[PDB]
Formats: sequence, structure tokens, C-alpha cells
Amino acid sequence: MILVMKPYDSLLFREPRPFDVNNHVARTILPLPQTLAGAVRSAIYVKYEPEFEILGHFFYRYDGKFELLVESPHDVTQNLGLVKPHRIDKLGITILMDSEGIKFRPFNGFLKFSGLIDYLQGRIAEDSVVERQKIFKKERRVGIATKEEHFYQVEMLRFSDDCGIAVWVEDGVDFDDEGILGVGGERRFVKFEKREEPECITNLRSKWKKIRDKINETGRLKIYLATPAILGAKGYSSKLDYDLLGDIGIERVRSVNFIGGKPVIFSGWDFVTRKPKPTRYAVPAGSVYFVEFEGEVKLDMPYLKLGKLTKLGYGLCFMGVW
RNA sequence: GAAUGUAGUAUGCGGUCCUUGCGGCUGAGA
Repeated sequence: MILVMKPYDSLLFREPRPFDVNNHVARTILPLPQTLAGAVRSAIYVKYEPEFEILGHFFYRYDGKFELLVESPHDVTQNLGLVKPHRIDKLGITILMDSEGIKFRPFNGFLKFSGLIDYLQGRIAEDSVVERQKIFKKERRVGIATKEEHFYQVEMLRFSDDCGIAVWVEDGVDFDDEGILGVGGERRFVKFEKREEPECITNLRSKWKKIRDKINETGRLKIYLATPAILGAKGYSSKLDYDLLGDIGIERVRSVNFIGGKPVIFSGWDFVTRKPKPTRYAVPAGSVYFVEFEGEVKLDMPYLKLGKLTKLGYGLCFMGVW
């Protein structure tokens, strides 16, 4: 069940840097899955790692047709060209290839679920991508408030009038449909709504077998991070543990190639102990893992949960071919 | 996660300079 959350006003999600009296400038980051997970936990508690699992969260735009927007993959150049890693046996090294030069800049933006059903194959259309400005803007409120120095700057997320945030929740765990809850930093709220699972999901769910068998026959698999994941075993590391892919039935891995941005540093407030939660590092959303697996994948779903805190919404990954 | 105040679009500036109410007409006809 999707959870549409249309913001009445702008939203600010606190970055880890403190802001009480000294660091008056308070920037914003993209909504971490923990914040939305806590908001949904409050919502279900009012209606009646949590016992229920949140698959993840994606942006959406409602202009006649209702479509969910997924973070732009790191596998797409700014010229809408895919990047594929091919290995050079002569030099013994593997490089990422865009067929137009060894250097490229990832395309910042989004990718609709129609894009997802076509991007997993290995091609991307033009209409499948949306720029960042079409969804949200960085609205910075200034001079909000012996108070001569209390004037502090705040940057918020100014979503477009037809754009909001949708949270993906597994079937069941039903609760209140229409209502309002607070999300973010400085006290703001959204007008959330409960909507049946979109036809895009079933479009990608039904066509999962084709991509799955293509991956199985070609011996190549790509894993796309829809939401950030904490893949460390003891600490926090970006290296993909080979046992992690052993759950889906990978007998052996030949080579693993991963491209991603700077890690996201975050923490939380432990309401039970009234102390901040341990700091964590997660691989940024939109990163893709290129693996050369031996064997086959027996996963019945086109997605899997990787890492810890997967119930919140972390580690939403899609299996794709390259 | 919670947690303005003070402030005159004012200061100075001449609707002035150059232009003939002129031109033509019998207080006359028997």
C-alpha cells in the first residue's frame, strides 16, 4: 500500500550538523527513510525496528496521471547514456564504459517506474527522466526570529504544487486513510492519504520474470539502490559482502563493480534512552552494483532488502540486467 | 526531537524668451 504524503507547506529535514543558537544557518537534505518510518509509526500508533516493514519511499508527481519518481541512477550519464563496466584482460583492470569516452557525469534527476521497467533492460527513453527542478526547489527562509542575534536562516524543500512524497508499505497493516501528521525539522506537517498500490508496480511485478530470466541466462546482474542501505557487517562498509548475494541463490561471484557517490552520514534520537542514536554510514541511493554471478537467482520479487534497518525503508534494491 | 528596533524622496529651480489688433474704405449724393 502506497502512502501519499502531500506537504501543505515546505519541509526541512535536519542534517547532522547541530543548529540551536550558533549554527543559525540550517540546510536541508533529502528525507532519510528513518524519518518517514517514524512518521508512519506515529500514524499507525495514532490509528490503533517496527514489527511492520516499509519497503521504501519515492517522490511522485500527480498531473492527471499519478506516477512515482525514483531517484536518478548513478548508471546514467548526463546525456541519457548508460554506463557499462567492461574488463580489459590485457591490462588486468575493469573500467566503466559509456561508449562515448572514459569520463562521464551522472545525470541528476529522477526516473519513473516506466523508466524502471525499461531501464532494467539496459535502455532509457527520454520521457523516462525528470529533472530535479520539476519536483522540488530549495526555498531558503531567512530572518525568522534580547533577540538581536536570533535571526537564523533555514533552507526547506519547496515541492511543486503537483509533487509530493510517497511511502511504499507492504500489503496489509492497514490504518487511517486520510489525515495529517508532522514530518521534518522545524514543526511542519503533510496531508497524507492512503491509496491502492499503483498500476506501475504491477506493471513491473508482472514483467519481473522476463528480466529475471534474462539475468539468469546472460550471467550478468546489476543491483540498483532505490533507498540508501547500511551494508556493513561489523562496522559500515561499501564493499558488497558476497554472502549477501548468497541469499538470492548466487553460487559464486566473479567480479563486483560498484559506482556511487559520497556516503550519507546520519543518526537519530533514541526516545527510549533520550540519547542520540549511534552514527551510521550508508551507501547513497542511486548507486548500482555490477556483479558477475555464477548460478541463478530464485527471487520471486523484483526487489530485495539489503543491510540493516530494512524495516524502516533502507536497502531497497532492484535486480537488473546489463 | 523540542527549543526586530530606529528612518520626512527630500535639498536647490521664475512658464520664460521673441510677436504694432494691424490691413482696405470720400460724411458724401441733389
